[PDB]
Amino acid sequence: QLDIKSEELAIVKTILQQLVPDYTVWAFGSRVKGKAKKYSDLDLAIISEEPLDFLARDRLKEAFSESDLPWRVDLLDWATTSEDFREIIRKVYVVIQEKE
Ligand SMILES: [Zn+2]
Ligand SMILES: [Zn+2]
Ligand SMILES: [Zn+2]
Ligand SMILES: [Zn+2]
Ligand SMILES: [Zn+2]
Repeated sequence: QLDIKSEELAIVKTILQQLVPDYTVWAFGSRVKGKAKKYSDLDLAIISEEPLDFLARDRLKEAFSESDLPWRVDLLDWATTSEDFREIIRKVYVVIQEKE
C-alpha cells in the first residue's frame, strides 16, 4: 500500500482535486513498495493522453512546494512516458484519484 501519513494523503488529495481534477493519478515507486526512507520522494503518475498543460504543471509543483509535506512530490507525465516504463509502473501502484 501507500506509505504516507493520513494527513499527508489528504493534503495530496486536495491539491490534485483542485489543480488537475480531470486527471487520474497513481502513486508508484518506493512508497508503494514498502521500501520508503524518511526523505524518499512520492512518485505520482499524472495519467493522460497528451502532455500536461505547462501551466497546470507549474501550478502543481507550486502547490506541492508550498504545502506542509516533508518530502518532494516527483511528477511523471504518462503521456511522454515510454512503454517499457509504463509496464513497470503497472506492476505495482496505488490509485490516488481517478478522472471524475
Ligand atoms: Zn521515489
Ligand atoms: Zn524514482
Ligand atoms: Zn522519484
Ligand atoms: Zn521525476
Ligand atoms: Zn505495454
